[PDB]
Amino acid sequence: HTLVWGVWVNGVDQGDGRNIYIRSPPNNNPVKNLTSPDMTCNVDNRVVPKSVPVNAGDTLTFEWYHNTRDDDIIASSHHGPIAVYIAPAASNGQGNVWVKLFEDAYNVTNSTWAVDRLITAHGQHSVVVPHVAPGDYLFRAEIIALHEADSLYSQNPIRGAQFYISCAQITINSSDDSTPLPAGVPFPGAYTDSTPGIQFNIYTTPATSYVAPPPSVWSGALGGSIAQVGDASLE
Ligand SMILES: O[C@@H]1[C@@H](O)[C@H](O[C@@H]2CO[C@@H](O[C@@H]3CO[C@@H](O)[C@H](O)[C@H]3O)[C@H](O)[C@H]2O)OC[C@H]1O
Ligand SMILES: O[C@@H]1[C@@H](O)[C@H](O[C@@H]2CO[C@H](O)[C@H](O)[C@H]2O)OC[C@H]1O
Ligand SMILES: *[C@@H]1O[C@H](CO)[C@@H](O)[C@H](O)[C@H]1NC(C)=O
Ligand SMILES: O[C@@H]1[C@@H](O)[C@H](O)OC[C@H]1O
Ligand SMILES: [Cu+2]
Repeated sequence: HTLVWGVWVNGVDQGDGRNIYIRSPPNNNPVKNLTSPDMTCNVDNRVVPKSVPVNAGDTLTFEWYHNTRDDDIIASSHHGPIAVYIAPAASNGQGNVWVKLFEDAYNVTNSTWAVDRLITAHGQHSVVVPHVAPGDYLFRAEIIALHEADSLYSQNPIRGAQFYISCAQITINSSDDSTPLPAGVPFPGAYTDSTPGIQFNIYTTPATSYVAPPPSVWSGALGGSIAQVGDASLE
């Protein structure tokens, strides 16, 4: 159970985004139904009044929280991967439009899942804004908690992988457009019951055998990290 409070750009807090530049749902409940329209941007997908201005090459940091800002972030039981997608805003997230900019699942060196490191990062994870056309975009951050992912929701709706999905409205002002955005995947649609990484047993299968769901990260993506960029207790 987790939500996005807001974003930072190049280490500068853009302020509370909830229902303002984030298409915030009403609470921190997970999405579990892989075929629902809630998979696109969570249960309250509507245009909110502001979009955060960035330029290509900027560092865009999402900041998650559990109940209040900069708390325990998300229960430590909720091991799993983190991904970030982008789509043009004119799509409203419909169609084959979501392009993956970032994926982190299990780090063999530190023996930690993305979620574990997200907690340590005080909720913060970043992507570098790609050199796409200037314009309005949706950035879709997705945490997949795997503590009940040994079962399929479609078979047992008490269990299943849990998706914590947040869409931010971002405007890219300056960019050379050196890597035009390609077409992507649909949400819902990309993930199905037989997609790798959706059904998995984290208690008995080594985390080193986990494969995150496709699609793979786009070759135009400029990377990102799970790491604190700013101190919420100061600003
Ligand atoms: O010993 C192992 C068991 O622990 C494992 O059981 C899972 C433990 O986590 C359960 O999910 C909880 C649901 O309620 C949330 O508030 C908690 O944060 C979650 O941890 C899950 O339902 C159990 O299957 O099974 C394998 C054993 O080896
Ligand atoms: O100079 C920046 C401001 O531009 C920034 O304003 C953010 C931008 O993104 C969204 O529109 C949000 O609603 C605004 O508050 O705030 C931080 C400041 O340093
Ligand atoms: C999943 O959502 C789809 C599309 O809205 C819906 O038809 C189906 O009833 C849902 N399944 C469950 C178990 O709620
Ligand atoms: O539903 C509960 C939610 O209110 C809380 O914020 O996180 C734990 C959940 O079980
Ligand atoms: Cu939860």
